[PDB]
Amino acid sequence: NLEIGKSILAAGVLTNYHDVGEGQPVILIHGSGPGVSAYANWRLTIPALSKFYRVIAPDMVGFGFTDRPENYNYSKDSWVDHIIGIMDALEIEKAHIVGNAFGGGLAIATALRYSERVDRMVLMGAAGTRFDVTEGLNAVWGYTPSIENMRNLLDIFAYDRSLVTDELARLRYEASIQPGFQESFSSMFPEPRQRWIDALASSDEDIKTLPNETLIIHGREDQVVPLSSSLRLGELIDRAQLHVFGRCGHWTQIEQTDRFNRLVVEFFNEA
Amino acid sequence: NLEIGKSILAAGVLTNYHDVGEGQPVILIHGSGPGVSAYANWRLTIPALSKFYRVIAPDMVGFGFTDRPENYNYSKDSWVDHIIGIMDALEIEKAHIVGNAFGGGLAIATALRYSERVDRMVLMGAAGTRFDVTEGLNAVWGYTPSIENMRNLLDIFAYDRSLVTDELARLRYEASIQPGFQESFSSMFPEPRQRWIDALASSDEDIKTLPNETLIIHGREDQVVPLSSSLRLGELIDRAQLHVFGRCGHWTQIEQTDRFNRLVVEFFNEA
Repeated sequence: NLEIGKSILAAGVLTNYHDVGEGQPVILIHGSGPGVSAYANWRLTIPALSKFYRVIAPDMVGFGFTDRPENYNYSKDSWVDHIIGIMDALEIEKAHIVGNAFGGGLAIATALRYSERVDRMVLMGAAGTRFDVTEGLNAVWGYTPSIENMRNLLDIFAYDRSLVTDELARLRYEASIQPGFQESFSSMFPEPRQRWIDALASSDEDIKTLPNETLIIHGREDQVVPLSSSLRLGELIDRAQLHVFGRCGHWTQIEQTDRFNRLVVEFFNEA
Repeated sequence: NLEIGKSILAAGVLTNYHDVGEGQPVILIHGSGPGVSAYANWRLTIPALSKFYRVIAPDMVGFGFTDRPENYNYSKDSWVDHIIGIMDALEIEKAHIVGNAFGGGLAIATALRYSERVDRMVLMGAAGTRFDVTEGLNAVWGYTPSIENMRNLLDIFAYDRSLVTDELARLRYEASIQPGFQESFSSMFPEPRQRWIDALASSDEDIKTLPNETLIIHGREDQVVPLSSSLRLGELIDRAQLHVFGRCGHWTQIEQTDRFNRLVVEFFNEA
């Protein structure tokens, strides 16, 4: 299973992660869909970025193959603590961070609590602001296992549905039913789910204080997190750039891979 | 005067233009401020793009050093005819087009009337949709010569006012009072100016038919053409990408030169 990589103790949690490349560190933080893992999210991103940067992609506690501590208290702050724990464990003093959706909210929160540890940020279809729950997100977080339910989620995630094959639905369904995965997932974002969008968000006041050069990316057709959310982040973050891809959903790094990789690499190269 | 380049008869009008580089043709169309010229708009763009493309930057009839025919009837269609005339004169069968503001509206109109002559388009703080006249635009089109009036326009065009020096104001003021310049400019967009924004615009219905890969660029702080206009173009054009630069005004190619050039070159390289 290529989703399983290296192991390291971070913030007291045995953590699964990938570490490829040399030089300036870049932390990639995955999203929050069922069966998600750092590899599943970043498999096409790591190869491109690792040619010029040291890329670290961990499975956040509660997701992927990282340990799921009994009675663990999941929260925005706890996840930030995990990210910082991972950085501390790897002697990563300052790094750029690429946050995908759920991970984008964590990236913002990390930059706010540990400004000295974060350089540039890339926020993709990111959490971070209070937006009204979408049917797409409610379906994603309300997932129950089945190939048809996963097919629907895959359709919700991408613009080009022709990319959603029976094989892909089958493989992701299998990923979602791995030991303890659905158990922790279904209890992670219970109804009413608006509470979790709000919990993952940072206040307008706090976001305005971010001094980091930031690249906000969004797919025009994103059915999970509305484009309006990234427009708002763009109004709040001073040193920001927004890049919206037409004919693109909530899976930008996979749907517009080459464009995405070029944009991100050049953005970091600027530093 | 570096603003004066080569001369060629196009659409029956003696036209001033710049032609640098080899390969795939790219037509750069300037904006509509007082004293504007292709060189003034594109002096920092041509060098970068001409390394990989054949860059053609003409002074549109009624602007710069191109002839200003007596009793010439200026209109969106007439300007499109000039662009096509320039392309015909240079045996440019198909080209990419970069349109800045006023030029962006012309680019859209050219792609609609001569779809087979236009490949990819870059629209910067572009005209093309009906937006409510801004005080910035009314000031720009309502310009009367004076170093103070030009200083104000320069302030309106850029985000970083520290870039507006007495020397720059002096030089652009001088450009605006060249023989026949102010005469043709003041009679070009007379009050009520909303009429001209509307005349330069293309209908939602027509814009939706554009098959061209398009890159829409805008400065968050643009005081002349509102960001909302480019957001609308992004909703209408199917194969579009939008890149918004924070801390940037209506002079993107000059304010964020390196970022702009990189984005545009890679965008065309994709073709």
